[PDB]
Amino acid sequence: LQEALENAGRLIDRQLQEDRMYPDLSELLMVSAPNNPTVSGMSDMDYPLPEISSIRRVPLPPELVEQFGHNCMMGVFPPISRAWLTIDSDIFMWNYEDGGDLAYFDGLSETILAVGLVKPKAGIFQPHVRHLLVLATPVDIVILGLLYSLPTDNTYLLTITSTDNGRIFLAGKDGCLYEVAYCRKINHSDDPILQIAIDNSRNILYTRSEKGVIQVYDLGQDGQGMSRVASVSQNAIVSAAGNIARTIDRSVFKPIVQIAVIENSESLDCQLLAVTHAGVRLYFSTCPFRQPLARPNTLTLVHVRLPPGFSASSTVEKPSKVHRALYSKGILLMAASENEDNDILWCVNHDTFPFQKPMMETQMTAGVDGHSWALSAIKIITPLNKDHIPITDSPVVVQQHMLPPKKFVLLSAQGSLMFHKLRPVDQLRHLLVSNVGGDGEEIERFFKLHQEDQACATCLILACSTDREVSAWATRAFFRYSGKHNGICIYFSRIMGNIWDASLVVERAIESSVPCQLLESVLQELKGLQEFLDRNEKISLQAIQQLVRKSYQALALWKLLCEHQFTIIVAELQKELQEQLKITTFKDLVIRDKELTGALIASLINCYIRDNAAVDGISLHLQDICPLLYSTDDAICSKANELLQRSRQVQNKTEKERMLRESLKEYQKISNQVDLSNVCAQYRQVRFYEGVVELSLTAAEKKDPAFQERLNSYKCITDTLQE
Repeated sequence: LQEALENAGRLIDRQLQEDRMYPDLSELLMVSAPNNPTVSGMSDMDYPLPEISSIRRVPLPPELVEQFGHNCMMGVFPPISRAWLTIDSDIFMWNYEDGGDLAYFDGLSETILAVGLVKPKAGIFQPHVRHLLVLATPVDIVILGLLYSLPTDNTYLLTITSTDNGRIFLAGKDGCLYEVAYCRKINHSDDPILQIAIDNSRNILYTRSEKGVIQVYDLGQDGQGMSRVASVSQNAIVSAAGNIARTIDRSVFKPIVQIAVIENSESLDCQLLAVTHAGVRLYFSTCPFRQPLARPNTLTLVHVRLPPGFSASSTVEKPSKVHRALYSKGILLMAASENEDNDILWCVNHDTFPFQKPMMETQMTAGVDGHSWALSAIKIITPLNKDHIPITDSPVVVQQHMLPPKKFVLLSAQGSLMFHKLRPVDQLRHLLVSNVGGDGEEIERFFKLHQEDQACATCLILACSTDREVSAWATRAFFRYSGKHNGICIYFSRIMGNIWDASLVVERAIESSVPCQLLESVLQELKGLQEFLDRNEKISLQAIQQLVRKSYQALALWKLLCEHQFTIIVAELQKELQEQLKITTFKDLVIRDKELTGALIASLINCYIRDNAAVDGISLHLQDICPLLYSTDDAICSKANELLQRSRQVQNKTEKERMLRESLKEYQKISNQVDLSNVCAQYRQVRFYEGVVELSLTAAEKKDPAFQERLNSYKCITDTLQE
């Protein structure tokens, strides 16, 4: 049945490689090079269930509202989870999660011009501070740890933005972009700059002037360069977008209300997004395509994607005068101005269709109260997988079984709103709870919108949870809507992830690749899957179930090895098997290998008994949790080996007699199977030739009750007699 185990290995590798190659953002936009830009959002299939179901409104505390009634700058600090508000430098930071932890501050003069939160340089600062507050006033800028001040020569700063490595950049009505070095200010240069965006992965800084001019600045690989790469006028952007569109009025391309950074985890080819009013997304590339290490050279426009309302067949109203936007992991959240007081929130995402080569998105509109001032967001790699690991980041459905939903906070005058993006598993849970049971009409549409394999993987994520009502409903939905076989394969591949093709050892001395807590979480998920399978294509499915059980036992063995001294267990082994372990995978160890598991078990038991401890506990545990990798034969072999190793002491002569006799009795029933020529060596080493003769006689009498093999066994008796 090793072929059935081997066959399911290609089935797991198929679904693992299927979720290994996914289209990039540039590929999703159907662009091929920065010389032929493409336009989407109008082909009636660009924009064909609750995208978010979390509306938690925490009102602004009345102490702040009373002062608000009497500047009105606002903002949020997601790293510290304390939203702030400003009424003439009376800056109070309240905890937007529950409306608490008021932090009044009105020490210096009024009329602050900019507020920023900076993660400080880890080198030179007191350890008790975790963040920095940078307040900009017309006379000077004060930096306060959570110190001293720096004067600005009458420059009206408007925005402050921090890099990941602690560099603070300010901009304002002076037209120049400044940096605070900590102290001094340095100018990196009629048009006020309103926004500064930071690309932390590729170290690219963007700006967005009042007229609309976007300037790309290159920080370099080090992050300290700050050289202007490009400077594109707004008219150039409008003309380029018109030429790419050729059928769209240019009034939607101007003005530009937001610029966002497209992270290296989302695209290797597109590095900037420009959101203009009426919700128009202009995709800008600053570096050559598919070159992760190429620094920016010019700011070019490669794609023009339209909002949902632009399509001829679309009945959705277009967004109107959007003033805030964010783009995170393919999710666009933009705030349109319905009135002076109310607002509309647009959520556009393609997490439902992550593999379609042309971009396929879904949109949601949510009416809220309060003008928006701050809308913000709250893999295991091995050398044997470096060439197969997808570089950027996995989609949502790949890691939805273990990743929490992405959380966002929208702050207005009335109060903060907390929401999170529903994972497909969350949408299925909402459908199951909203429906009476685990079947009906909304579940069928969920399993039809996603593929049957992906939908069954999501259903297994919900059904292997170990509350009971949702688990039973998810199990019924899984069994009601070969699709189940592919869903099981995909879910098992997503549980294992990048560990199935990964080596169980990464050099450093020699330690386990997977951390203990991650391994335990994977083990619990696999235990849930195995319990699901036990409670409930037949030959292939049974082979895959056996593979799941075998891999669960292997993972339990790996976890218990990590609990013990993994370095000692791996080191105390023959060099050939260690080198084989270097370039073998979990797939090969579970399936192809049948020697390294026993070697690891033997090393673990030897380490346990070299501590002068009874083996009866660890042997019982191994037999309980690894029946396939550890049989009763291994148990009696371990007991006899323990007796032989602990009988190498000269405390008493009569003590040796009973111990060696019982060890020989254990060896009598195991002489046929393992180590006939191995244990006789130590038997003669402990001066028990009488035992060697008896053991070899037992081997001759039981192994060959043929003639040639019995004579071969008697040759051992002759060799011992002559020894």
